Amino acid sequence: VVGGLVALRGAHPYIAALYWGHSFCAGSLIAPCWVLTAAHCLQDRPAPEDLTVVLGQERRNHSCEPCQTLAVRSYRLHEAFSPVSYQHDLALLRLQEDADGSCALLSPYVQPVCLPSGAPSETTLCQVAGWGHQFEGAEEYASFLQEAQVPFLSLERCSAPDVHGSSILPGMLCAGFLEGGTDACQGDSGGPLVCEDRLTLQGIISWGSGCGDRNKPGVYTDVAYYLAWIREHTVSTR
Ligand SMILES: *[C@@H]1O[C@H](CO)[C@@H](O[C@@H]2O[C@H](CO)[C@@H](O[C@H]3O[C@H](CO)[C@@H](O)[C@H](O)[C@@H]3O)[C@H](O)[C@H]2NC(C)=O)[C@H](O)[C@H]1NC(C)=O
Repeated sequence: VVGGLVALRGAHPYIAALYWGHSFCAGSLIAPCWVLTAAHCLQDRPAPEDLTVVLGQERRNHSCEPCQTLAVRSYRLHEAFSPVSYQHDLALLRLQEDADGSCALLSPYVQPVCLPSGAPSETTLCQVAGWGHQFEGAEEYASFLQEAQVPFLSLERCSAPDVHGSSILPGMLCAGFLEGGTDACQGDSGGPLVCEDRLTLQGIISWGSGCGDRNKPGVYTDVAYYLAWIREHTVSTR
């Protein structure tokens, strides 16, 4: 996150850290057993046994008193996810219940975030959070989680020829300052864009041109657009 701030412990208790191989992504816990992220993150289609999800984590790849480490049962990328257009950039993970029957154990550090209903949030208080780059082409991802306030943007305004033009396709959503300076960056993807009335996951950190460049707001998967997709993909192993 560029132009952001170190967050308090538990500031974003719905953020998920995804680790596999020599790879990393973020995600958003939407229910005790369910995590939402970007499709591009898991492009490489790792076997689900290879994934580790860490909940309630303050620092990238650090153990912590309230950290929770779960396996993954199964997961699904959106069938139509395009790595040309970046359209339909989301994926849904079903976590693995521990030997008692529980997935995420709710705590002050580990908490799902409601989905929207898309009935729709012009210029509310919206925060983005992540462990990604603190500036474009930084050398390492952040250690402590970062947060930034970032305003929603109209499609009209975002699709303007000198902003993002016709790159912005249905299922996408812009959020950022046209003047630049604050934004998501590489390493923030899968992670939450959250807005308030009530706290709801409006966006999934997806793509962008640079990080917080003038007339280049971050693009996000429009969660509300995919509510049906999400419902109909809640099948799981037993
Ligand atoms: C930091 O990133 C690491 C990836 O580089 C990640 O390593 C993973 O950690 C878990 C242990 O929690 C391992 O899981 C399995 O290990 C043995 C079986 O061999 C079992 O006893 C365990 O129950 C479990 O099934 C993963 O194998 C390991 N993955 C890799 C790729 O090495 C860490 O979890 C990350 N740590 C934090 C705190 O974020």
